[PDB]
Amino acid sequence: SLIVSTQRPSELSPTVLAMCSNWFSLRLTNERDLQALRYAMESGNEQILKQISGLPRGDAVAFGSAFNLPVRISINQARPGPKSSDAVFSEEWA
Amino acid sequence: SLIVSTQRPSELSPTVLAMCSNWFSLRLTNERDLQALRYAMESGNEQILKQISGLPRGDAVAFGSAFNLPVRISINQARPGPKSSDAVFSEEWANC
Repeated sequence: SLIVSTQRPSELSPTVLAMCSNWFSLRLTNERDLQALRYAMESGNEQILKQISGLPRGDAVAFGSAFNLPVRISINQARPGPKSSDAVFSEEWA
Repeated sequence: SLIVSTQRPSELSPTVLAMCSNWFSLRLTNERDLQALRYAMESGNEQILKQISGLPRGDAVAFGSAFNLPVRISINQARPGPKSSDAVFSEEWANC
């Protein structure tokens, strides 16, 4: 199998990009990215691709062989949540 | 008698499609896969391509020389059936 987590699908070949079973997707910003993914879409419709641009954090769109019809899911809370972050920079100058 | 096959007919000559009679197609969801089908056929019918994008499981659309007019077919199961299924991963991960 393959798992590609890209930043700019607008510069990807749709043929290689569109050979998976079921997908997940949070916010995707660039309009060209959405257009390329739309051209690289093999199981879905164009009505749900128009609301990926403004999905808030924690709200995902799922569609595939395990779902009868596409759904907009609000994923549950993070326990334990992410903790990794950069160091506080106030200490460096004093 | 030939069989030309293309699920992406945009990158092919419409003369391949306009000089042929019979076709078979189940549900197919893609907007750019119908340009050759849109152009090749002569004037007289264009509204019958909308429903090819919502056919339920087991339904198919067939049209060609063998049929007087396009018709929607519900195909019966073949007995004995094809292969059972692919691999099941429930048994492999039952080790937990």
